[PDB]
Amino acid sequence: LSNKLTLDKLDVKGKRVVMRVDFNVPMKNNQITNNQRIKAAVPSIKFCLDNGAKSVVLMSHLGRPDGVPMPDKYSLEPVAVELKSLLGKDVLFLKDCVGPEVEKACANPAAGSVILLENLRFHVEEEGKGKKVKAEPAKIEAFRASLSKLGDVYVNDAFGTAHRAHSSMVGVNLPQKAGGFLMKKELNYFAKALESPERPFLAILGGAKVADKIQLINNMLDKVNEMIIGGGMAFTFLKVLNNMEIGTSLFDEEGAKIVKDLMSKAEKNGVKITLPVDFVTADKFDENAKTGQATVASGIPAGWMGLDCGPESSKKYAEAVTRAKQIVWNGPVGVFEWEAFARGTKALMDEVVKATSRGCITIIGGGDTATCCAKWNTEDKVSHVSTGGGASLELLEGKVLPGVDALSNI
Ligand SMILES: Nc1ncnc2c1ncn2[C@H]1O[C@@H](COP(=O)(O)OP(=O)(O)O)[C@H](O)[C@@H]1O
Ligand code: ALF
Ligand SMILES: [Cl-]
Ligand SMILES: [Mg+2]
Repeated sequence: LSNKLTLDKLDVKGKRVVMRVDFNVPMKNNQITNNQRIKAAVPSIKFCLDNGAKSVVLMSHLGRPDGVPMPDKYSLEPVAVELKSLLGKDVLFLKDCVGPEVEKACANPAAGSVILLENLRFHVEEEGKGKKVKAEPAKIEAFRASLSKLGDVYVNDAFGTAHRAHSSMVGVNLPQKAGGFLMKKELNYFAKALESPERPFLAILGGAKVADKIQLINNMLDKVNEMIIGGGMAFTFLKVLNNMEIGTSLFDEEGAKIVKDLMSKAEKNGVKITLPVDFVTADKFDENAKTGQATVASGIPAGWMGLDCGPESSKKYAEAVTRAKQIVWNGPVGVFEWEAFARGTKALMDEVVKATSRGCITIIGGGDTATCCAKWNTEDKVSHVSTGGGASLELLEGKVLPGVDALSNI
């Protein structure tokens, strides 16, 4: 960011600031379970308001609505309520992000107005592909032109979304496009932590986003010495390598095609892969599912999903943590939100905290994965908790993030 415009250098007095933030907070029963991401944007929002901004217009995605409006399930209205108490100022929530009324509402606001727009991904044009459909070029441009109308200057503080070349992150057309203080803070910490990692350097890759994150491993394999592939990531690997019965467990069809290549590469680079060997199983995807056990040998019965690892998996995971002097962890190794399926991420968290206390550099990142830290009160018991998960895995790969690359130059 050493040659991008940042917010400390952007005169905002009398200007309308349009700001990309990652307010993609975890939700349950329609309430926010962790305001980490909203809090982390506050310093940039306060700075703008403290420095004479006419308005701050805030925009984000929440979830993966895939280009269909879904106020029911993926509305940002709750974030607007939480943002009020953290700023101690009112937030005008708007029920759309583009179009004549959003434009009217943001055209010339009272001085100091903060406005939050609705979920960008209710419009196919943010990503723009969705549902199955490709966005139309003319309409992407139109959607991008609408968003650009809402401020005089642009700030991108959406670190957690920086890996995404979506319309709101890279397509806003204003003379001045500044990185915010959170983007700044996360990029510096990682440029430090990734410069000369302590070794063995372990990556711990779990979660639910298999299609996307399975595609990151190839470049990661050039950087790390060990890799835990757990959570929802494990089942593509285990079907291919062990012909394991997997049931309704998460599976990536594309990912499975390259699994043999990534294992060949892991070997060629001396990167030790630790995959799970037992499981807690579910009869459906529900907190109060009937539950069971399987090993890789037994397989998982048709009709059932693996939603946590078992105790023998926890033991292997612990051994990898014990050998590490640096850890980057994105993705829980089970569905930690539900207690029937939380023991394995809780045990792995326990290892990671014990590892930190004897000098291991521990870095946990992501919306859901940082919520592990909140839930077990380990936020100050590891080295760094980042608002980015995927964004951080893409910095580990050695990429310039598209949301950083689209910023103005000095
Ligand atoms: N089979 C499964 N299905 C759903 N979630 C699973 C899972 N296995 C583990 N998880 C856990 O993964 C969590 C999603 O994590 P992600 O968004 O991929 O990574 P990030 O938020 O960047 O750190 C989800 O909440 C569940 O607890
Ligand atoms: F859900 Al992520 F980084 F993939 F927070
Ligand atoms: Cl995905
Ligand atoms: Mg997540």
